[PDB]
Amino acid sequence: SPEFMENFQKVEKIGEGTYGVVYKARNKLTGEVVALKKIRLVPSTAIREISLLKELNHPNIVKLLDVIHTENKLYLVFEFLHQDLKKFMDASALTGIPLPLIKSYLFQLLQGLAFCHSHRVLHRDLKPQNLLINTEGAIKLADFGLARAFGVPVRTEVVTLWYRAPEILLGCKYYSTAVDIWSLGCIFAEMVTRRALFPGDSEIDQLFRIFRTLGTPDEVVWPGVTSMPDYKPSFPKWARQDFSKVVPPLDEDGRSLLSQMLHYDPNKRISAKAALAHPFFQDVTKPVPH
Ligand SMILES: O=S(=O)(O)c1cccc2cccc(Nc3ccc(Cl)cc3)c12
Ligand SMILES: O=S(=O)(O)c1cccc2cccc(Nc3ccc(Cl)cc3)c12
Repeated sequence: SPEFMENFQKVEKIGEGTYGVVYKARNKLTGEVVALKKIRLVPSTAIREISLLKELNHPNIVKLLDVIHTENKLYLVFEFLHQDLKKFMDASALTGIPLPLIKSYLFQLLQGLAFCHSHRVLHRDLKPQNLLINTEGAIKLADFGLARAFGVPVRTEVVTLWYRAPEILLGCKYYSTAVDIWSLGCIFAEMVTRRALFPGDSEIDQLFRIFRTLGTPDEVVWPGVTSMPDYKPSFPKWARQDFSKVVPPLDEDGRSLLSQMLHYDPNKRISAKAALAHPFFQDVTKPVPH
């Protein structure tokens, strides 16, 4: 103490992220491998949200070990992890992730989200590449979306659209913790089917792909939807599709949970805390990935 960037030896780039390149590095003093994020350099609400995220200590949130300030630079020192759910799904495309691991990962992500949400922290940008996994079966939240959400002046892609809740796409100013449950519901479906649920290429295309699968919402399904800032009565009217077609492998317990996570109305969408008690998790275990 203090640590300096000279105390770290770069090993390899371990991928990109909302802040560009992440590096595997080695502490020359201790031998510990870590993951380093470089942030090139803030609104008052943004400082406060960063402080809230720094407060969080949880098994399912990637552990921040240190923050090193040098001139224009911030170097975030994290625990070393180097697999993520997107890379794991791609390597498992031939066979699919086994259901006990799907259940375990979904359960843990709900635990991490429940913890964030009770501390007034939202993720806002949940996607499979932001979800880090280790050898012992844990999965962890990372690359929180607060820089673009709170106008942080830091350098920071259609993949982000695929997991965006419909109340965001329709312009809602004061969205809620429910946006994270939507994203996780999409990831749940994607683990099961081995394909992204709503891979749109623009905000309107994302909306139309959602509508084509879940039905065009109306006031009966989603009170207030037709007055949302970007709602247009010219939207096409699609009927809802059966989950036997949308997520063929799921049974009624899985379809029940997924339908509650993808509820149009954010006020009716299941909370993270409540989803942990869903019957789907009756037999949840902690398997190790291969
Ligand atoms: O609070 S920090 O622990 O430094 C911090 C931790 C992680 C990410 C951060 C992203 C943006 C600004 C941060 N803070 C900060 C405060 C003062 C100065 Cl002069 C420069 C930067 C971040
Ligand atoms: O990188 S993260 O994986 O999102 C992350 C994960 C876990 C704890 C974090 C604690 C404080 C800041 C984090 N990140 C961050 C980076 C840049 C900005 Cl401007 C704002 C926030 C944390």
